[PDB]
Amino acid sequence: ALSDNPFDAKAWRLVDGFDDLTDITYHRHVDDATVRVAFNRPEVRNAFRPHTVDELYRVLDHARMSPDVGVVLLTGNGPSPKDGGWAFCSGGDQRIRGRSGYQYASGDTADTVDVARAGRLHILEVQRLIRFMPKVVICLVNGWAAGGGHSLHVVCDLTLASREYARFKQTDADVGSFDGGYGSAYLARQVGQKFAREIFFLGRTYTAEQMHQMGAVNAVAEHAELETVGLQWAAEINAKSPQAQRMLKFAFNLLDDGLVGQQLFAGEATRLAYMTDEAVEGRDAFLQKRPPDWSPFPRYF
Amino acid sequence: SDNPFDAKAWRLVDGFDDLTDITYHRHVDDATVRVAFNRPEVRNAFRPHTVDELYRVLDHARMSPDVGVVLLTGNGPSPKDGGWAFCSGGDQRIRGRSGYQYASGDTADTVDVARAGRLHILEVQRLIRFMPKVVICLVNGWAAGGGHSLHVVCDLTLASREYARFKQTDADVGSFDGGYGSAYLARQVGQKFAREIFFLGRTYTAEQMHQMGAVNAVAEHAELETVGLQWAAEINAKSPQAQRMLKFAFNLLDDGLVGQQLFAGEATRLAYMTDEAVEGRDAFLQKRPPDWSPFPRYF
Amino acid sequence: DNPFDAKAWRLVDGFDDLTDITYHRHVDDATVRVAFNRPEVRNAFRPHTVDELYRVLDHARMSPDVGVVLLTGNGPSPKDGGWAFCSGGDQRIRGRSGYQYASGDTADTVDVARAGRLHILEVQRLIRFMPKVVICLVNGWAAGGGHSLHVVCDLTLASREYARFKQTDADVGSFDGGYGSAYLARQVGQKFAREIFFLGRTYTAEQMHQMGAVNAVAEHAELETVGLQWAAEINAKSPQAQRMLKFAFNLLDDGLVGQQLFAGEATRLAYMTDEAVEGRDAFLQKRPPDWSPFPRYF
Amino acid sequence: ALSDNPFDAKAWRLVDGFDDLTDITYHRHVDDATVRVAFNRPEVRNAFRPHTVDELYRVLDHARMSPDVGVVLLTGNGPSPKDGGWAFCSGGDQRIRGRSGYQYASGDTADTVDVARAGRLHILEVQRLIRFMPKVVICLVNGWAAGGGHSLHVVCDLTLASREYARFKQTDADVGSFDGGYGSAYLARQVGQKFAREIFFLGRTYTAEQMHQMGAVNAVAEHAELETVGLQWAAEINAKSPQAQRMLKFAFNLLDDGLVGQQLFAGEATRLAYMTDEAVEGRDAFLQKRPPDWSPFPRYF
Amino acid sequence: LSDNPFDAKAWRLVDGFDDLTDITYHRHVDDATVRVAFNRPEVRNAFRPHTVDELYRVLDHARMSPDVGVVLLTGNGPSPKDGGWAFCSGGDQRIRGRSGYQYASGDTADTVDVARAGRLHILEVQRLIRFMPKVVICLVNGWAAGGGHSLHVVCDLTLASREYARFKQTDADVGSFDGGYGSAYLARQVGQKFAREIFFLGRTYTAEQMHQMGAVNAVAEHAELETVGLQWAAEINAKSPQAQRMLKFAFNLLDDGLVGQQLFAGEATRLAYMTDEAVEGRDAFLQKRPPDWSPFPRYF
Amino acid sequence: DNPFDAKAWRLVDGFDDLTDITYHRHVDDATVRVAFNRPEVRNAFRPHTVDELYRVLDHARMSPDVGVVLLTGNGPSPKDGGWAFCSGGDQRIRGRSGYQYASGDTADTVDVARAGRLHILEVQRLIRFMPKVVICLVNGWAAGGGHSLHVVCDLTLASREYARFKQTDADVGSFDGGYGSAYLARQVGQKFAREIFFLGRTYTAEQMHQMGAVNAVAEHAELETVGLQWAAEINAKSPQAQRMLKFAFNLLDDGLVGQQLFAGEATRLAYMTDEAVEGRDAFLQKRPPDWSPFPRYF
Ligand SMILES: CC(C)(COP(=O)(O)OP(=O)(O)OC[C@H]1O[C@@H](n2cnc3c(N)ncnc32)[C@H](O)[C@@H]1OP(=O)(O)O)[C@@H](O)C(=O)NCCC(=O)NCCSC(=O)c1ccccc1O
Ligand SMILES: CC(C)(COP(=O)(O)OP(=O)(O)OC[C@H]1O[C@@H](n2cnc3c(N)ncnc32)[C@H](O)[C@@H]1OP(=O)(O)O)[C@@H](O)C(=O)NCCC(=O)NCCSC(=O)c1ccccc1O
Ligand SMILES: CC(C)(COP(=O)(O)OP(=O)(O)OC[C@H]1O[C@@H](n2cnc3c(N)ncnc32)[C@H](O)[C@@H]1OP(=O)(O)O)[C@@H](O)C(=O)NCCC(=O)NCCSC(=O)c1ccccc1O
Ligand SMILES: CC(C)(COP(=O)(O)OP(=O)(O)OC[C@H]1O[C@@H](n2cnc3c(N)ncnc32)[C@H](O)[C@@H]1OP(=O)(O)O)[C@@H](O)C(=O)NCCC(=O)NCCSC(=O)c1ccccc1O
Repeated sequence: ALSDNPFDAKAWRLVDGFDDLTDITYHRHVDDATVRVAFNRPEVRNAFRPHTVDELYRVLDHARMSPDVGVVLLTGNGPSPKDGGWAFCSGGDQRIRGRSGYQYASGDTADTVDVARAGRLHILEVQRLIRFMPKVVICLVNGWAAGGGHSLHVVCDLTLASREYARFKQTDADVGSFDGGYGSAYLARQVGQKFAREIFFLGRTYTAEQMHQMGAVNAVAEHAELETVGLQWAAEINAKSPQAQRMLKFAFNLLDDGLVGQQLFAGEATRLAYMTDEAVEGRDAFLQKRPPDWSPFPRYF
Repeated sequence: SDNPFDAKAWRLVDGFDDLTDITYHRHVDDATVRVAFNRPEVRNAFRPHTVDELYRVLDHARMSPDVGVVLLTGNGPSPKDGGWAFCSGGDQRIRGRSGYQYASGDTADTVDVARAGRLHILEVQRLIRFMPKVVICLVNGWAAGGGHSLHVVCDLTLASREYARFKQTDADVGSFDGGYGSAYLARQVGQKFAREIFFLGRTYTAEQMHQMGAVNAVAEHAELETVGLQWAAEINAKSPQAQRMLKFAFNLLDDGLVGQQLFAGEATRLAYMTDEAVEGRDAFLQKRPPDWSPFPRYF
Repeated sequence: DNPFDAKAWRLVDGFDDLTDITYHRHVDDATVRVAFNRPEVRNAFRPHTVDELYRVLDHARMSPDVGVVLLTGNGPSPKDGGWAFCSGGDQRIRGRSGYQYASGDTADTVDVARAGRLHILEVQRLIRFMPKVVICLVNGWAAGGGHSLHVVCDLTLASREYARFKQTDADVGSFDGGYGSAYLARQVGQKFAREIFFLGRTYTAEQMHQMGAVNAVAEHAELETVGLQWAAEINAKSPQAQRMLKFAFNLLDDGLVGQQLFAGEATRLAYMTDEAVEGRDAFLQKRPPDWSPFPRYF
Repeated sequence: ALSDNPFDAKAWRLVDGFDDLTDITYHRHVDDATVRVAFNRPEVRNAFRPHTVDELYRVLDHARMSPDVGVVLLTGNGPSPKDGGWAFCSGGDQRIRGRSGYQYASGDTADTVDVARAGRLHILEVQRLIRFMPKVVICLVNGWAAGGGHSLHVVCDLTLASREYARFKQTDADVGSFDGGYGSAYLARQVGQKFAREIFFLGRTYTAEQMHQMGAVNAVAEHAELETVGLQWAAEINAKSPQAQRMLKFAFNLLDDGLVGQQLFAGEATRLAYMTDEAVEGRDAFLQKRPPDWSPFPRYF
Repeated sequence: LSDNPFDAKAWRLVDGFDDLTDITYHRHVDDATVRVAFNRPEVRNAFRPHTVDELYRVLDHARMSPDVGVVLLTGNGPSPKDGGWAFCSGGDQRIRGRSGYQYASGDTADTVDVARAGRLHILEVQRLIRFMPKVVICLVNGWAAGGGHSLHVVCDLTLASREYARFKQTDADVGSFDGGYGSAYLARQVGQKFAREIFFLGRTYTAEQMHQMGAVNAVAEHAELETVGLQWAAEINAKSPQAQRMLKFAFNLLDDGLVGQQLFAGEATRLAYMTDEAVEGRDAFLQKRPPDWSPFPRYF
Repeated sequence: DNPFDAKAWRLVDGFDDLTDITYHRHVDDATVRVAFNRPEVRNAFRPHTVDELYRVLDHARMSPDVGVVLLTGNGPSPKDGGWAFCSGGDQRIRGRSGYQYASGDTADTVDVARAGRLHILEVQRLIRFMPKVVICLVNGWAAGGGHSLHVVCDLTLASREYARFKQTDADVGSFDGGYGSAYLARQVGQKFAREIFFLGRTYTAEQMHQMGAVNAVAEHAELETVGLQWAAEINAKSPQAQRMLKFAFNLLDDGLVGQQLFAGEATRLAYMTDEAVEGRDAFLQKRPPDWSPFPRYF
C-alpha cells in the first residue's frame, strides 16, 4: 500500500479560472490556506519552456494576490509516463533553446520554433516573483532538480526533499549555460562559498541528505509523505501572525537584495504606518485643508 | 500654444481603448512611447486603478521590440485652475488605514470596504527600474509625494523651466517612501540634499533640482516633449545591446542580488549566442559528450 | 554680529556642571542648542568635552518634547576674535594612545594611569542613530574631527562670512577613515571628497554648498535664526514619518546596523496593531491566538 | 554530587558599585580577566523588562570600560524557584508590553505600568553594545533561549550551550513580534538562509546539538560544566594578543555592518597610527607652529 | 603505501622556471592542470617575500596559459628534518620586522636588508587567486597555519589529507591578523560563529572537522590527495570553459563590491564583443559612417 | 602652448624600450608623469600600450621616493593638431575576442594564434589599489576607455580649452560595466552618469567640473604646472595618513577587496607595535608571550 506518488488527490481541489493550464497544475487545499503549484511535463523531467514560465508566473501571481492563501508548495508532477522517472524540474527545455534564449514553438521540438520571435530567459521573472511575494514558498523536491530547476529550489524560502528520489545536480556548465544570479550567488548564502562553488564547478549529483548536511535542504521526508510533511510545515507557518511572517521574509531578503530589498521591507513599514492614527491625521489635514495637529503623538526613542 | 503635447506626433496603441487614468501613445516615426497621468483635476494623483493601468502600459512598452525609450509625464493643465502637474502621488481621498483603496467613484464614499488597500506603485517603480529600456521622466508641473519618487526612480529627468515644481510632501501627510524615493534620491543629489528635500519638504524649481543633481536638463515648457524626443533619438541611435547592459550595470550593486540577477541574466543571453553554448545544447540533445576544444580559454 | 540670541534660549535641568559644552532648550520651540565652548582653542575637543557632548546629545535623544538638535560652536575667541565651529581633537593632550584625560588644559596634567581614547566616534554614532534631525550650524572653522562632525550631521547650514572648511587630518598625521571620509563621499562624490582630504585646502560655505556638503549659506548674524526656521519646518511634520525617513536614509549605507535601526522602528509600528496585541494577549491568557480578524496584505 | 547549577560561587566575586542591581547579576572572576553577566528573573524564564535592559546596558558598559577584563560571559541565573525550569532568557516581558513597546512599571504586572511614559524596544541598544565592544562576548545558553533571548544569543560572538537544558525557540511570530535586524538577518550569516528562515517561520524548538550542527552554537557542554567550559574558552581568548583580538572582532563585523563597521575598524586603525613616530611628528609640528618633516618616514607598499 | 601525495610520473617541469627556489611548478603530463607548491618544508613551508614573488610569478604564468584550466595549490614535503607535513605555516617569522616581512640574503633576521621596507604582499597573491578566471584547488597536505590557513580560505575549493591536514589560525598568538579574506571570507564559508571561534581561540582542527563546518570540500587519504585533486580538476575541465569563467566571477561579485562587478562585467563585455552588433559598431567607426543597428533586435 | 615642460622631467632608468607610453620623474618632486604616446590616433591604446602602462604604473607603485602619479596624454596630433588624453581601445585591432596584439598598427598584422584581451581592467585595478594618489590630467579628448581611466583616478584636472569628455562606448557597441559606469555615478550621481553613457554627448571641463567628475579646470598651458602643485600639496602631508585615507575611500565600494587592502595596511600598523614584536619574539624564542604591558583600549 506504499504510494510511489506524493500527491493525495483527496486533499486538493482545482482553482477556478485555470482550466486552460497545460504545462502547470494549480490546486488549493480542501481545508488549509495552502496551494500546490507543480510542473506538469514529466516526460522531459519537467523541463520548462517559455509557455511553462508564463503559466507558472500567472499561477504564482494569483496565489500572491489570494488573501486566504498563506503558503505556496512548489513541486513537480510525475512520474514520467515513459520510464517512471521522477523530477522536480530539469530547467530550461533544451529542445527549444536558441542563440537568443528559450523560444516559443507551436510544438515540442525545435522545428516548430517561431523564428520571427526572439528567445527569452524569463524564469528570472518567476524567481523575483517567488522572492518578492509576501508569503512563504516551500519547494518540495520530489525528484531531479537540475539546472534552472535546481536554481528554483535555491530561491524558495524553504526546501523539503524526497529521501528516495530527490537528486540535486547543477548541470549549467555542462551545457554551456550559467545562472549567475540567485542560482549561484544565493546558493552560497545557504551552503557557504566552498560548497556552492563545488556544486557548480563539478556538477555532481547530490542526495537529499547531502544537501541537508550542506544547508540547502531544510528536511528530508519519505517520498510518499513529502506533500504531507509540506502541508504540516505550511500549517505551522500559517498558525503564526501573518503580519510578522510577512515582515520577517522581507527582513531576511533585505540587505542581500540591496535597494530592492529595502524597497520591499520599507513598503511594508509604510503600510504599518498607514494604520496609525498619526498617519490618518496627516491624510485628514490635507483633505480638510488645515494644518495637521501632531500633538497627540509622542516622539518615541 | 503652451502645451508640451503635440497631437500630430503621437498615435494610439492596439488594446488600450479602455484606458481612463493614463494615456499611452507610440510616436509616429520614432522608437519612443509617451506614457502619461491623465487625472489633471487632482494634480494627476494616482489611485489603485491608475497604478494598474500604468503597470499594464509600461509592461506593454517593455515587451515591444520596436520601442527603445519611454517618456513618462503628466497631461494638463487642470481644467479647474490651469495648474500643471506631473504627478502629486497617491490619491489621498481613497487612502485608508490599509493603504490606497479601490473605489467605484472618486471619493471615500465609494471605497470597496471588503477589499484591502494597496501600496503597489512600488511594483511600477520596480518595473521602471528593471526594464531593459531607458525611461525618461518629463516633469511638466508639480511632482509631489509618490509622484516625486517616480521621477527619482526614472533613468533620466527633464523638467519644465516655468512649471516644474518638486516638493516631497510625504512627511506632511504622515507617509514615507523609504525605498527608491528617499535612499535612491541620495544617490543623485547626495545625502545632505536628499535629507533636506524630505525633512523640510520645500518646493524646488527645475533649475534648483538640476543644480542638485536630480534633473538632467531644464527645457522650456512648450518644448519639454520635443526635447524628450531628441534625447530619446540620441539614445535610440546607439547599440541597443550596449544600452541594455549599461542600464543593468548602473543598477547592479545598489540593487544587490536582484541587480546581479538582472545583469547576469543579460550576460547569460550573450553567452547563449556563442558557438560554445550551442555546442553545449547540441551535445545534450544528441546524447554525446561536448567537444570544447575549439573554444579557447580567455584571460 | 553674534549668532547667539540669549533671549531665545534657556538652560536644561541637570547640566549646571558643564564646562566644555553649552546646552540650551529654546524658549518656545522643540529645538535644542548644543555648542562647543572652548573658543580659545578654536573649539577643539578633549576627552571630557566628548563625554559632555555625549551626555547632552543623549539627553536630547531621550527628550520627547525635543524634535531637532542644533549643533554649533560658541565664539568668538576672546584672544584673537577668531570664529570656530570645532577644530577637532585637542592636540595638546593627544598622545600615542589617543586623546588623554588631563586635570588641566595641557599635557602637563595628563593622568598617566589612564589610556587615551578616540571616542568622538561614539558621538558620531549617537548623532547617526538618534531618531531626530541634527543640524550642524558651521559658524567658523570646521577642521579635522570638527569637519567630520559636520559631515555626519543630517543637515549643515554655514556662515557666509566665517565658515571655513578644512580637513587637516593628514597634516597632523591623523585620519578619520569612517564617517568623516567615506560618508563625505556620499555627499560631494568621490572626486571632491578625495580632494578635500588629500589636499586639505580651505573652503568657504558657498564652495561647500556648491559641492553638496552644505545645505544652505546664511549671514553670520542670522545663522541660528535660520537654523531655528529649518528646525520649525522639520518639527511641523509627522514625527513618525521623520523618524522612519532618517533611518531609511541611513539603512543600506549602515549595513546590518542600519537594518537593525530601521527594522526596530518597524517592530514598534507592528506593536501598535490589534494583531500584535492579540499575540500578546493570547500568550498571557495561555490560549491559542486567533489571527482570523487580520487580513493578509499584498 | 552532580550539580544542577553551572554557577560556582567560589570562583566569582561581586563587582564594586553594583549593590543596587535587581534584575541582573554581575561578577568578576577571582583569578581571570573574565566577568559573568546574568539575567536574574528566573521566575519568568529570565524575561527582560525595560529596567532589566537598563541594568544590562550599565553592566556591559562597565565591563567594556574595564581594562583588566578581556571576556564577557553572558548567561541566565536559575533555576525557577517556582518549577525548577531553566532559562537563558525568554525575551521581552509580555506582561508589560503595550502598543508603544515594553513599558516601565512600578510592579511586575500590566496594572502598574506608568501609562504616561512611552514604551521602548531598547534591547536593540544592548545588541549594539555587544556588537561594538572591543571584547569577546560568549553567550552561555543554560536553558530556554526564546524570542529576544534567542536574538541576544545570535548577536554574541560565540555561544556555548547546555546539553541537557538548552532549548532554542524563535517565538517572535507566535506573539506577533519580530526581530528584523540582528536576530534574523544575522542568524542567516551563521546557519545560512534556509535554516534561518525555518527557525523563524516555524518557530520550532531546537536542541544544543541541533543548533551546533546548523552553525549557531560553537560547542555543547554538560550543564554542570557550562561555565567551567566558558571560563576555559575565555582563558584561550585572553592568552592571545589583545590588540589582534580587537582588530579581528571588528574585521568580522566590518562589511556586514556597512559604514558603521568601517567606522569601528578604521577607528582602531587610527589608534594604531597614533602610536607611530610619524603621527607624533604631525602633532609636534602643529604644537610647535612649524612645518612637519616627513622625511624620516618611508612610503610603504 | 606512499607517505607522499606526489606522483613524479604524472608531472613535468614547466619550461622557463629552472631558477625557482621556494616554489615548485609542474604541468600534468596529460591534463589541463598544473601543480604549484611551497618548497620550504624544513620550516613547515613558511613563506618569505621571495617565496611570495615566486608564487605570484608562477600563478600569473598559469593564469596566462590557455591550455591550463585548473591550478592545484599545495605544499611539498615532508620536512627532511623531522618528517613533519605542512601545506603552509604562513609568514616566516624569522624575517618579520616592524614594517612587515623583509627580504634577506639568508634565512635569519641578521641577514635582513635594513634599507628595504617590509611587505605584506601575500595579499597580492590572494587577489591573483581570487581574480584569475580559473579554478584554484587548495590541497591541504599538512599544517595550514596563519597566512597558510588564509591561503586555503581564499582558494575556490579545498581538499584535505585525512591523516595529516591540521588547520590552525595562529595569527593572534603572534600578534598578527588577516582582517581581509582570511577572516571575513572564512565567515562566508563556515558562518560567523565558527569563523570567530577559529580566530579567537586558535585551536587545531582536523580535515573532518573543517569539512563539517564548511571550509573543506572533501577529505582524501593522504597518498591519494593529489589523485583526487586531479579527478576534481578533470571534472571541472570537462565543462564549458566560458561558463566556468562566468560562474567564478558570479560567485565573487557582490562580496567583492565594485571590483567584483568590474571582473564580471569585463567578461560580459568580452561576450558582447563576439557579436555581429559589436562588430558593426567597430566597422562603422573605422569606415567613418553611421552604424546600422536595424539587424539587431531588442531583447527583453 | 604645450602643457609639457621638458626641463622639468627626467627619464626613468630601465624604460628606454617604451614605444606607446612615456614615463618621467620630476627633477625636484616626488611625482611622476605617465602619458599615452600615440597622439596620431587620439592616444588610443592597443594591448602593448596596456602592457607598458601597467609596467610603468607598477614601477611607480614600488618607488618609495614617489608619492603622486600624474596620468595624461602627449600631443598634439602631428597629423591634424588635435589634443587627446585617451580615446580608449584602438578599434583598428579590435576583434571578436577583444583587442589583439599586432606587429604593426592595423588588423593585417594581428597575430591570430593569440586571443584578444580586455586587460585595461588590470590597469584600472592597479590605479585603484596603489597606495598613492593618481591624478588624471585631461589635456584633450577623453573617450570610451580613456574616459573610464579618468573616472577611476583619484583626482582629475582638465584643460579649459581642449578637454573634451565623451563616453562613446555604446556608439561602437562596447560598454564599461564596472568602474567606468558604476563608479562614475559615485562622482556625479546616478542621473548624470546615466546621461553621460546613454546619450554619449560631448562635455567641456567646466561642465564636468559642475557635475562632480572634474576637480578643477586649468588653462591648457598650465595643466601640468597645476598638476604638480596639487601633487606638492599631497606630498606635504603624512604619507601614512594619505595611504590609509585612499583605502578608506575605496573600502566599502570595493567590498571584501576594499576590506583586504585597508585591513592589510592596518596589519602593517600593528606590526610596528611593541605588542606585535612580543608576539614574534615569543614564537621565535619558544616561550609564552607576555601581554601584560599592553593595555586593552576602548
Ligand atoms: C501637489 C500640490 C503641492 C499642488 O499644490 P496646489 O497648486 O495648491 O494644488 P491644490 O493643493 O489646490 O490641489 C489641486 C486639487 O487637486 C487636489 N489634489 C492634489 N493632490 C492630491 C492628492 N495626492 N490626492 C488627492 N487630491 C489631490 C487638491 O485636493 C485640489 O482639489 P480641490 O481643492 O479642487 O477639491 C498639493 O496639492 C499637494 O501637496 N498634494 C499632495 C501631494 C501628496 O502629499 N501626496 C501624497 C504624499 S505621500 C504619497 O504620495 C505616497 C503614495 C503611495 C505610497 C507612498 C506615498 O508616500
Ligand atoms: C582650525 C585652524 C585651521 C585655525 O587656524 P587659525 O585661524 O590660524 O588659528 P590658530 O591656528 O592660531 O589656533 C588658535 C589657537 O588655538 C589653538 N588650536 C587650534 N586648534 C587646536 C586644536 N585641534 N588642538 C589644540 N589647539 C588648537 C591653536 O594652537 C592656537 O593656540 P595659541 O597659539 O593661542 O596658544 C587651525 O587652528 C588648525 O589647523 N587646528 C588644528 C586642526 C587639526 O589638526 N585638528 C586635529 C586633527 S586630527 C583630529 O581632529 C581627530 C581627533 C580624534 C579622532 C580623529 C581625528 O581626525
Ligand atoms: C520561554 C518559554 C518557551 C518557556 O516555556 P515553558 O518552559 O513551558 O514555561 P512557561 O511557558 O509556563 O513560562 C513559565 C512562566 O514564566 C512566564 N514567562 C515566560 N516567558 C515570559 C515572557 N517573555 N514574558 C512574560 N512572562 C513569561 C510564563 O508566563 C510563566 O508564568 P507563570 O505561569 O508561572 O505565571 C515560554 O515561556 C515562551 O514562549 N515565552 C515567551 C517567549 C516570547 O514570546 N517572548 C517575546 C516574543 S517577542 C520578543 O521577545 C522581543 C523582545 C524585544 C524586542 C523584540 C522582540 O521580538
Ligand atoms: C605551523 C606550526 C603550528 C607547526 O608546529 P610544529 O608541528 O610543532 O613544529 P614547529 O613548531 O617546531 O616548527 C617546525 C620548524 O619550523 C619552524 N617554523 C614553522 N613555522 C614557521 C613560521 N611561520 N615562521 C618561521 N619559522 C617557522 C619552526 O620555527 C621550527 O623550526 P626549528 O625549531 O626546527 O628551527 C608551528 O610551526 C607554528 O605555529 N607556526 C606559526 C605560523 C604563524 O602563525 N605565522 C605568522 C602568523 S601571521 C601569518 O601567518 C601571516 C603570513 C603572511 C601574511 C599575513 C599573515 O598574518
